[PDB]
Amino acid sequence: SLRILGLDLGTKTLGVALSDEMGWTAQGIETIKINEAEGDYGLSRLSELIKDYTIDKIVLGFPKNMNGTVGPRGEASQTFAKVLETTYNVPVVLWDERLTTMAAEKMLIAADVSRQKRKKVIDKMAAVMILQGYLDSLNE
Amino acid sequence: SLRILGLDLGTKTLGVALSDEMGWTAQGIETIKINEAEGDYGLSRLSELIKDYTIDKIVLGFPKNMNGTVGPRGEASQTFAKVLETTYNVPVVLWDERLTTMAAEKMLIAADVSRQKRKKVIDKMAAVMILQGYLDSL
Repeated sequence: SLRILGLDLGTKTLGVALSDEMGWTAQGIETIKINEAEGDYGLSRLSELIKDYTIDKIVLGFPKNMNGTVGPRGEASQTFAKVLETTYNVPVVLWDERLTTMAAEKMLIAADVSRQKRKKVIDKMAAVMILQGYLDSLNE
Repeated sequence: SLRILGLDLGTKTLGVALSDEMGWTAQGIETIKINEAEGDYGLSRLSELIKDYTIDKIVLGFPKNMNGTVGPRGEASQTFAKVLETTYNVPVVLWDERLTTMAAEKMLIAADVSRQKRKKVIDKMAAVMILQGYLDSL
């Protein structure tokens, strides 16, 4: 079926999430290890990851601007959105509505998660959160 | 400074959240043990908890309606909103937007939190997600 891909671009990791068949929940697929310094954006693995699915849209975590101004991570993300769009010929949506990193931290502390596990999980789950927030917005 | 109260009415608990001094983020205060079968909605305890603050709006969790129809919980909250509003002379918002319940569940499952603890934490945070839902709407 058609699925929406969710992505989180980092310096060292590309987070990958996929919508379920009903477009209700976001599933984690993988955290692609990548790196800008060599120009590694994780494109080859992404392509393999999605050849079995049919993706009609890509949602990409996009850092908030500083009141109209784009920062360097946002600049790399916008360039990556162009890359994505022109590589897969699907609409690419910049998105930031999700359970926030600070809400996650608070609730993780409330669950008694140790400081190092909190960091790992918050880093691991950014693409799932971005995609779930998008899907939750769409389902409204 | 004026604050916005967030509420989660249950059958035996009343979840209480309070906005920051700044109007941007919701904070958890307590989960009031009440007893709706006895007409104990925790009004007293509530009032005591908010006598130092000056509230100008209350955000109360409301169940979405199924094609304009709501269950026993919705009847209880809809009514509860009228009581709060006329009791405190502050506008009461009925919030029926979905919360980040499933996102929280997923993040807690990734952190290896057990089923019993996830349930407790998510129940604990209802008031805060409701209030947060609203603050972000403004």
